[PDB]
Amino acid sequence: FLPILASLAAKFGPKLFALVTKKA
Repeated sequence: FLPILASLAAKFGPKLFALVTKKA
């Protein structure tokens, strides 16, 4: 749900993005 802020989170949340993908 809330699909807008997922695009924002993918730029302003690299902290989450590295941890979920685990390849940073």
